[PDB]
Amino acid sequence: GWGSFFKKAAHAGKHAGKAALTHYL
Repeated sequence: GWGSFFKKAAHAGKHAGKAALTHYL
C-alpha cells in the first residue's frame, strides 16, 4: 500500500472504488 494510508479504512473509495480510479475496460 502507498496510494493512501489506513486512517479510516483500507481499500477506501479510490484504490478500489468498485472500479479502481476509473477503470472498467
